[PDB]
Amino acid sequence: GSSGSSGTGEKPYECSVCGKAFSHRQSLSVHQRIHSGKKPSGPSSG
Ligand SMILES: [Zn+2]
Repeated sequence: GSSGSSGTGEKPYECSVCGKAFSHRQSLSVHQRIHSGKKPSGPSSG
């Protein structure tokens, strides 16, 4: 078939917890930080 895209972004470093991409590993680490104690069980509770 035909799609029209040969993945022009894929990188050796891509986050999973949130699903992001980066060029260097160091850039991926500092990013994962955003996922620090920021995962509440429920959005609207209590
Ligand atoms: Zn992430």
